[PDB]
Amino acid sequence: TIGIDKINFYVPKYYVDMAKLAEARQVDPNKFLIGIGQTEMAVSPVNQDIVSMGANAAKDIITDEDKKKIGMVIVATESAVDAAKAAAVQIHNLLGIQPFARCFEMKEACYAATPAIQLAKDYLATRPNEKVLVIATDTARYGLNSGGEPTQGAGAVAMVIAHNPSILALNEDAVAYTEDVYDFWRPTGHKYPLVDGALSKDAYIRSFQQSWNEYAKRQGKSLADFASLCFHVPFTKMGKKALESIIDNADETTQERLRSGYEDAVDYNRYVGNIYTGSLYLSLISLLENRDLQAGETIGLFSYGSGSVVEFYSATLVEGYKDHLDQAAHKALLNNRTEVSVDAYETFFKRFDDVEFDEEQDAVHEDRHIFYLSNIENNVREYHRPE
Amino acid sequence: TIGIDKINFYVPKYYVDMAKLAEARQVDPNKFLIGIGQTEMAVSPVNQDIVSMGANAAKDIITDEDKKKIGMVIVATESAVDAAKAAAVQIHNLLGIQPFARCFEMKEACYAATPAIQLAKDYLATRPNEKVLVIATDTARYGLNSGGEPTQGAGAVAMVIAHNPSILALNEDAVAYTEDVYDFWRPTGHKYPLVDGALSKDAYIRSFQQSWNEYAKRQGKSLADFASLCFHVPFTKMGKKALESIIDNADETTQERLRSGYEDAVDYNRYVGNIYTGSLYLSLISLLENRDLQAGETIGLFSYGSGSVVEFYSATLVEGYKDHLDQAAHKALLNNRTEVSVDAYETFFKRFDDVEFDEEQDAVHEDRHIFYLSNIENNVREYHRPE
Repeated sequence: TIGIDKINFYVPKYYVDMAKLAEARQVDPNKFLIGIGQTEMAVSPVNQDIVSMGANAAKDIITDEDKKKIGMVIVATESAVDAAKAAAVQIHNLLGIQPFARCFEMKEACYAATPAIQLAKDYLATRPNEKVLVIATDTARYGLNSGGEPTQGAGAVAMVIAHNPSILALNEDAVAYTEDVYDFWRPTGHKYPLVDGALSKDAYIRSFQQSWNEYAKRQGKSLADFASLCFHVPFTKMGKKALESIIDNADETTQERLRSGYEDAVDYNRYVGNIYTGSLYLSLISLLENRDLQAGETIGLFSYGSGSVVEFYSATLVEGYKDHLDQAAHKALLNNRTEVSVDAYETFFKRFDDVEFDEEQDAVHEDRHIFYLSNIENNVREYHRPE
Repeated sequence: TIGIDKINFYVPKYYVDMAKLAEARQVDPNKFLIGIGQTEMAVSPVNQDIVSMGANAAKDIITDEDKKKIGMVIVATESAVDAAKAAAVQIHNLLGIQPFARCFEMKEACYAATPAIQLAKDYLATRPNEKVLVIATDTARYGLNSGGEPTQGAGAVAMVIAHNPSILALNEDAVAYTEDVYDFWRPTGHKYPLVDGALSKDAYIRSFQQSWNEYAKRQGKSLADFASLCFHVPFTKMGKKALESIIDNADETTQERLRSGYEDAVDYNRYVGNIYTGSLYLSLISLLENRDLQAGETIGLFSYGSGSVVEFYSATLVEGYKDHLDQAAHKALLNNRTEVSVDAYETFFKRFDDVEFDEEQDAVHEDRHIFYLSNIENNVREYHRPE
């Protein structure tokens, strides 16, 4: 078997409360809390960029020995800080990985961590002693007072792909589906995404439906066969509408199980927001930690990228997997964050746009044990490393 | 075997003469013609973007039957037009490829077409009836009166990766080498690359040397074993300096052969300029068409990406390969271009920056049989398709 051997996430140390954001935007708090289904939104300090976030998600899941065996570092992002230099190169340096490795980004909106792990697996077939590090890292930023605002988030998810994986074996059943649609895109020079509200829902659900339909056909499998699904969601309510559409012709037992699974899967996302390439994989952690799925049960996963590309594939739980998760650390990561007022959130937002350093607002003296963006000099980003 | 089954390139229909550019920049023409070693620079009309260029390079090498079998379309570029939507999605649509395919970009400066074909090959190992389309597409644009100006170029190279390849079998010997260096990069919001002239030469040659050294060690092979090399070059003189550094301890027979090979390899590049991810692969076409290498001989290839990542690998020529090249069409492609004055070049340059349409300057009535960018409306690029 080849698959996910280790998995971790990082989110920044601040969040804004969604009920307070609603109050400031002069709408009912329930519009955000229930209508959109988001409770806390991640808030990015300037000292957390996609590079430091990725490094932080990965640093806890690789040993010194792993660093000798990692043959590729692949970063999935649609929030790149460079048009040429892959963030994977910077992270590879920060992490002290052995030098004979490919480092590059994959890009296709929120889909790109999927080809990264799937091709990482194909790469490993003939290389028994190697591993691959895949990092999804992104900042979903729509703009103050924009339609997309309440869905914003930031974070990174790191996965180690290896032989004899300790968590999930990836099965030989991935199928992708591409349709050229303009639901969401971000041309050069655009700070924030362009969004066609008339297409958002339909494009996302249609990709799920078409990917699933073809999967089911190729595999002779049905929704009933999966212990749970785990799929990309831009916000929990939209994911709920996708789920209900997909399962709408299924039996009651299946429907109830998959609904239960979904609530476990989207729990962490509820307190973070959309992290684009990492959203699916954050949900996967949430699912694996909140639900008590058994060894040998199979999860059905759906990955989406705006524009659009979808992929359905499955992964089977490996005996002992619970021993390789860190529910306690993940709960602490989320719980140890600091709530920031709406006015502070807006200031942080404007500063991020401009990469305006402020060691006091970002409270960098608290960050001695993590990677962070410490400065830019001569157009080169500089990083503080854990002491 | 798995490898390059078909390969083609596209460059825009205009060029500026390098001797005239030198005259306008008030330097000796020989400074460009010999010092840099470039003769004609590709000139981009607004109606050729990375999408239409990629589509044009690919359209001639895929049949209707191929369109049913292509399971991934991968675009390598550091000249993306979108921060989220992969150009691969647009090209997949233009080309009418079957919908159950992954479409995404890979990004790591001028290196990215290499992981694309190499991972395309790993992807194919268990999928006997599939093919992969890889497209390198880029515009190397440094700015009017900039240091990098004389090295500019634009074009795309398409490759079909398949089982039983008709041209080159990729061997099981790729090794990459990553070092975090600031030779060349392009942060968000920067129109043109940042270049550290003190590092350009050294970073490029060191990556070649370190990648080659490790390859030689892993494989127990030497420069003497290769019929020719084929490597990324930013301009022919810099590639010549890299070659001489790499071969400087080799025997006379090897040295003479590899020097001869290099002149064949860089011939097309001399009349185009740097096309970033496609430069190596344009040289490969030039090499395969200009030199009379025999079936069973092996080429040693080196791919470079600024920032930096290098990769050395080999590929072996397949019997009958000459039957799958189109020297005549490629010579016509280059020869049928129109020379444009330095003043016209500058106007084209400024228009490209602004995507300023002009059907008269771009002479679009001549372009009935190619893809081209015809307009942008509501932030969506629109394309004319061959009639």
